Amino acid sequence: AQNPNCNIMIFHPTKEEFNDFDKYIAYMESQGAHRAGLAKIIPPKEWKARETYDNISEILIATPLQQVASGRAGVFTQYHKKKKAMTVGEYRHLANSKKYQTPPHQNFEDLERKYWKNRIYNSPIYGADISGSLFDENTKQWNLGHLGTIQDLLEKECGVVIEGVNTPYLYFGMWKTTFAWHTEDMDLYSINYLHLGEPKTWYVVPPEHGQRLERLARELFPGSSRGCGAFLRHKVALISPTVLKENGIPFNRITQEAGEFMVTFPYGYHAGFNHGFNCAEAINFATPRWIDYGKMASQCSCGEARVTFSMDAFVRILQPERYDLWKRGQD
Ligand SMILES: O=C(O)CNC(=O)C(=O)O
Ligand SMILES: [Mg+2]
Ligand code: NI
Ligand SMILES: [Zn+2]
Repeated sequence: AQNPNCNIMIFHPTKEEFNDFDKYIAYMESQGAHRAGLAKIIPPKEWKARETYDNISEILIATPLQQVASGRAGVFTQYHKKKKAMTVGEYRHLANSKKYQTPPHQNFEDLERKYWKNRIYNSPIYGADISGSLFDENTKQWNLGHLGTIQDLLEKECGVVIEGVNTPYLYFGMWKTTFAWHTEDMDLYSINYLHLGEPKTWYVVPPEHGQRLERLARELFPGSSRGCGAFLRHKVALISPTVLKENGIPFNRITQEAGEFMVTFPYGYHAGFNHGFNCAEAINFATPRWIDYGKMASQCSCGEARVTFSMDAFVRILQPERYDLWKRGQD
């Protein structure tokens, strides 16, 4: 069995190997990359996402989100307070202000220490989940707006045509902006490109051990667990690496830098934080190997998770017994 310790793997495809996206994901899996839940892909030196980032300041962040924490430094939840609209140029100036900017630090490990010590005492503002793309239309390789759609994959594998669309999302971050522990909708893959700015640190639990994270989460967030049998779908709970280690939960960590891709694999729980002002683009995708994960994915039906239009068909076709309850939670 390849990668039996479930380490995060880093790949350096050549320009020739960068042509065929599906083939390269399958290659990474042949080497055991999925066992980690997360892989890094460094693009060939010949490749670029677009020519420059000099003309992005007028993008609008319609609903910036202030991420307010509750709990203790290593075990906390966050809620999202809506703020007034602002442009990316305005948000960049805010991220660089004395109130929000990255503190002085020695290296990524010192900044990680400072994150976990101090995150709860601040409320950073995240420009998340903005439909759109920063890839040039002429970029033909690993262009996250030109991937094969999940609806087409389900049709190819299973024979059933379904409604829905699959487009990318932009994320504008600042110091301490946080992504809570989660797997993707329907335990899909995700791919994330860091277009510009400061790094993003990731934590991930191997898919084979995801239920160990779920059991810890139920212990640590006992009111939330009574409320919903899949409350990590709410995307609000944080648990630090120190707490994971104290509780014996297998995990790994890695820092993504500008110009690098990350892929999350089906049922790979992940969480993390941004180092300073940055912009990322991400999208969900599927392969043949996903179908069995989609059929077994948990679902939130309490009403909290609320998701896109396109998840309806995935539940309806892959999980017909669960459909009626899940749809009630959507309505
Ligand atoms: O970058 C973020 O805030 C969160 N991203 C992801 O969870 C992802 O790409 O799967
Ligand atoms: Mg602009
Ligand atoms: Ni994700
Ligand atoms: Zn729920």
